[PDB]
Amino acid sequence: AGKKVLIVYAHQEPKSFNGSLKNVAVDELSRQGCTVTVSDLYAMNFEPRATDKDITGTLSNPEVFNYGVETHEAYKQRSLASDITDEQKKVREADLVIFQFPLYWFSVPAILKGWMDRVLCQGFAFDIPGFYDSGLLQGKLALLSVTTGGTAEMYTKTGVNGDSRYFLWPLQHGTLHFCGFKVLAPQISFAPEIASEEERKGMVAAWSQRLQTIWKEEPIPCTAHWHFG
Amino acid sequence: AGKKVLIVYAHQEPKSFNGSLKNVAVDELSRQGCTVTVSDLYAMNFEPRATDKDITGTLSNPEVFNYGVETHEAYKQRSLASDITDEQKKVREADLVIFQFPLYWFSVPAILKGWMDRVLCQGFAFDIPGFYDSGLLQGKLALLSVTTGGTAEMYTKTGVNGDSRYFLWPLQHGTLHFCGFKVLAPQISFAPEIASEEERKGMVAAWSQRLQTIWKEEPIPCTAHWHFG
Ligand SMILES: Cc1cc2nc3c(=O)[nH]c(=O)nc-3n(C[C@H](O)[C@H](O)[C@H](O)COP(=O)(O)OP(=O)(O)OC[C@H]3O[C@@H](n4cnc5c(N)ncnc54)[C@H](O)[C@@H]3O)c2cc1C
Ligand SMILES: Cc1cc2nc3c(=O)[nH]c(=O)nc-3n(C[C@H](O)[C@H](O)[C@H](O)COP(=O)(O)OP(=O)(O)OC[C@H]3O[C@@H](n4cnc5c(N)ncnc54)[C@H](O)[C@@H]3O)c2cc1C
Ligand SMILES: Cc1ccc(-c2cn3cccc(C)c3n2)cc1S(=O)(=O)N1CCNCC1
Ligand SMILES: Cc1ccc(-c2cn3cccc(C)c3n2)cc1S(=O)(=O)N1CCNCC1
Ligand SMILES: [Zn+2]
Ligand SMILES: [Zn+2]
Repeated sequence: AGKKVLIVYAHQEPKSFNGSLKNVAVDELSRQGCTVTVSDLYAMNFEPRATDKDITGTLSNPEVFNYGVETHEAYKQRSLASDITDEQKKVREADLVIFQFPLYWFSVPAILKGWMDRVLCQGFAFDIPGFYDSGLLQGKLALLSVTTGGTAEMYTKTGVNGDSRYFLWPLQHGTLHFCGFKVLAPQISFAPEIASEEERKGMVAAWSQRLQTIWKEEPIPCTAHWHFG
Repeated sequence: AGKKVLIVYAHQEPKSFNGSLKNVAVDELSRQGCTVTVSDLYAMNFEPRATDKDITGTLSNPEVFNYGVETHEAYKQRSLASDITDEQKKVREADLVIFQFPLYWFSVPAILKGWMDRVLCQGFAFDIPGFYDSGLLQGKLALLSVTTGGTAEMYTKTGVNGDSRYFLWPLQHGTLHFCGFKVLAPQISFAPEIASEEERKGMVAAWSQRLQTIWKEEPIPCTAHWHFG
């Protein structure tokens, strides 16, 4: 009954592997009757930089600019830039937020980092107190769907890149858990560039098939032991 | 001596703690006779988005855009955007790259993430087979000088945030080591916002004193065991 999904999507090319993973999610969730929204960050020319442009209205201290203080105040005063509040609107309504992106330097692309920096402000995504399990986005699900250049075998404890879960720590725990999300297990599509046509189609099909039962899943325990132990 | 240092600086406020840490490195390295350059990312309005605007002229394949391929070919063909090539010139000349930034979501601010995404391109910072110990920036040193909101206690293995080394893994290993940097021990100034006047000046003094002997330091073993063991 009216599950709402937000897909935050960070890829330049609609014919890319990320584009196909994004479209398959839109197709499959919509076929299920879910309500679906996509934030196509590149197509929006989404602003990634945390600057004083993000507050309209009088600054709590215009001689020494403190981004975290001013955007907290602006959030309560409703003087944040509208591109920020447009994203907060999509997030607040969502029951599940999916992040769809290629791994860039063991992390999200900078345009998606900027979305996190600027949308998840204090007052909206967390408060003091009110973080981790008491984060303000508690009750919501989050899911990282990431594609990588390296193979699965390279992302093992003994491979050169370390285990794949090591690079999920800042995103799943430092960010989503901190904000109160429960985190579903990541969807990692390893190395589509060198995968064969069969394997690429398989990776695409596993994502589609997993989405059919997405609402029946349990979140991971987002702990240091899950990531490192 | 005749050593060259590049500081890549990502803070909006000159009077900030990050700003003082940057000014102290300029003063201290300049006093020692070193050659100093600063990339003030916010002052430059540095572009964080990886887009087809990063290639000048016309594209290898304009109908399907692949950022990694196109920037690789653009670097070899000397047709990257000039803001990227300006930064690569400073890096190529530098014997040490210091990054000075507040921790944002267990990572770098998006404007600094964009620097990494766009400047450290294939053929410049790494290639096949040159990566990790044989990355193209071998011979150079790199150093993360990061400030946090959370205290040192919180960033322990059993505290709420986990070991601070957990979030250094994407930056130190996945990025800097991958490109061939030897990584100096991070400089972490924990929680200057809640620290007293005395501890804040002690944190600034530790940094200023460390810069007296920066060229004597041996790099860390940038391994998974250093980060998680
Ligand atoms: C700045 C930067 C930093 C990076 N850092 C890292 C890093 O730290 N670690 C790492 O591992 N990698 C890294 N990479 C590599 C990056 O993660 C991969 O290149 C990216 O994940 C690949 O997915 P894609 O959608 O871009 O590729 P695409 O090239 O778009 O997809 C690959 C092949 O996809 C086929 N495809 C598309 N749709 C379908 C379909 N429906 N069915 C079958 N085939 C299809 C494409 O047409 C093509 O055949 C980095 C890349 C860049 C640019
Ligand atoms: C978007 C966002 C995401 C964040 N994510 C995280 C996170 O994941 N984890 C985390 O721990 N924190 C996080 N933070 C908090 C952030 O890391 C800290 O607020 C930042 O590191 C503080 O350093 P600063 O330079 O901004 O502080 P400032 O406020 O500039 O410095 C603090 C106090 O510094 C005094 N000061 C300046 N110079 C001197 C001097 N020379 N001598 C003595 N005192 C001086 C200032 O005037 C002031 O009194 C986040 C913040 C934001 C905005
Ligand atoms: C471990 C790792 C880290 C970074 C990147 C990386 C960074 N990039 C920046 C711009 C463009 C590209 C294509 C890019 N790839 C790749 C791997 S990787 O796992 O895919 N790596 C394994 C060894 N051979 C090279 C490929
Ligand atoms: C672990 C963690 C993660 C994120 C942030 C964080 C995100 N932010 C977004 C906008 C503005 C601010 C000031 C901000 N802080 C802080 C901590 S933290 O370590 O500083 N944490 C310690 C316990 N009290 C709460 C703060
Ligand atoms: Zn967690
Ligand atoms: Zn390493």
